[PDB]
Amino acid sequence: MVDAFLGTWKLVDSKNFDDYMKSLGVGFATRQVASMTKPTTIIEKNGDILTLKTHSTFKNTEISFKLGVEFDETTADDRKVKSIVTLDGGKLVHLQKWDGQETTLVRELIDGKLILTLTHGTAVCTRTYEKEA
Ligand SMILES: O=C(O)C(F)(F)C(F)(F)C(F)(F)C(F)(F)C(F)(F)C(F)(F)C(F)(F)C(F)(F)F
Repeated sequence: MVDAFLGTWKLVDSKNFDDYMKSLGVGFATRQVASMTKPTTIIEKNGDILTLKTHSTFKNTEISFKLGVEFDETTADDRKVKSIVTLDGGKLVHLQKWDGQETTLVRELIDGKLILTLTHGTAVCTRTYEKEA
C-alpha cells in the first residue's frame, strides 16, 4: 500500500516553510539556511520496515519504522518526539508528539509529485517533491 511513495525524491517547491520552522522555535540563522536547501528524500521498504532518509548540504536525518507502530525520533531541529506513521486515505501520515505538542507531516501523491504538508500550531507548509529516475 506504500509502494508509490518509494524511491528518491527532490524538493522542487516550498511554501510557508519559514512559518512552520518559526512555529517550532527554530532560530533565524537555521531558518535562513534551511530556506535555501533542497533536500533529497529517499523512501525504501524491506518487508514491513520503512526507512526514510532526508539528505541535504545542511541537515541529514534517517528514520526506520513499521506502519502503525510508535517509534522514538530525534528530529533535525533536535526535538525528542514519539512518532507514528500510518496510511490514511492513501496518504502517508507522520504524527510527532512531544511536550503535549503535535505536528503532522502528511505525504500525498498528486499527478506523480509527492506533496508534503507540514502543520504545527496554525502554520501550514506545503513542500513539493519530484521523483528521481
Ligand atoms: O522533509 C522536509 O522537507 C523537511 F525537512 F522540511 C522536514 F523534515 F519535513 C521538516 F520536518 F520540516 C524539518 F526537518 F525540516 C524541520 F522540522 F522543519 C526542521 F527540523 F525544523 C528543520 F528545518 F530541518 C531545521 F533545520 F530546523 F532543523
